[PDB]
Amino acid sequence: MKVLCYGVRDVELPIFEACNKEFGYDIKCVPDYLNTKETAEMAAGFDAVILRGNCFANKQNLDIYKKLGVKYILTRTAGTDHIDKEYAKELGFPMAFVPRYSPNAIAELAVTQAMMLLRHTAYTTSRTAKKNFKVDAFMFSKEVRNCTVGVVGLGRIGRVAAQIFHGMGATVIGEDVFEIKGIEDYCTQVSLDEVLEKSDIITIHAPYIKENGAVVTRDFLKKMKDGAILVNCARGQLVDTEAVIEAVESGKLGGYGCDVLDGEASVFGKDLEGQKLENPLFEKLVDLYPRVLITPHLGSYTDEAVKNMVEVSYQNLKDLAETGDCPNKIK
Repeated sequence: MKVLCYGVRDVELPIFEACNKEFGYDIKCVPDYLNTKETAEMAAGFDAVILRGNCFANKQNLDIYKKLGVKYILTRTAGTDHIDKEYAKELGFPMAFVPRYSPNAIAELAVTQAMMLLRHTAYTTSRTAKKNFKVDAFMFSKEVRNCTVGVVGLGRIGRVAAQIFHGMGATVIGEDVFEIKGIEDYCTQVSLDEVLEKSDIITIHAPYIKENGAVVTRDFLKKMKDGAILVNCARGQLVDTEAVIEAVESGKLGGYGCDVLDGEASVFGKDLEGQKLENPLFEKLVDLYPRVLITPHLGSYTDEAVKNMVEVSYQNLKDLAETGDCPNKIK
């Protein structure tokens, strides 16, 4: 079984190899993502591809895969919007994804951003890096053990974020569209309005539902505590970026941390130092550092998460090859 793996970072190579010990696949890893015709043509000779984010399995590239006789299309991700699933089905491609991997990978990043803001360590160290060791009023901080933390979205990631903040001593509350059972030892489930009213820190872990639109709107922000912290390591489209910028400029938000942005593909992964950013919202967000912190979608960039993503993907391929089916088959 010959498997082409796209978007393979050199740091990921040992994981692809180690996880392959129990599978024996004939793997090839390339750094290229799936975009141009020529990236799709790289799959000549291969039985399966393992895509990741930003690997566009669109009509053009799926037609090329069919012509080339690719049998299985996998993505090592929880997200599948980069694949045109309806067209893939029309062409008969069996596909699989990775709905579940390290929730702590994302949750710890959310927590670390939140603390960098709550305890003003990004602000402080941005200053000391420049030999400014002065102490100012903005630097004065709360303790997270004396805070209420609000989790918006109590899925797998959200629950782990709540557990972690609870373990640091916070009082945690949270909101979800459904009744979330078994969280009572670490989180009280309440209304969104109660989360907004009471939270010193808010972290977003809800799914993006296109018909709902952004969850973090002007009206969401308006109900928050002045000086509260907001963190979005979920999805860019959950927040109205402009509205957040305005809440940071007004002081409604003490700080904003994000690992994702609405339109992030224009900047993430690129070194644009010295350039005017094409999206003026992104230019503003960068200018607001260190009261806005941006990480380029690293929430799943841990050793455990990547191991999980690669190992589930290998298992998914084996399931598909042996049975035509898999627990994570894209529906």
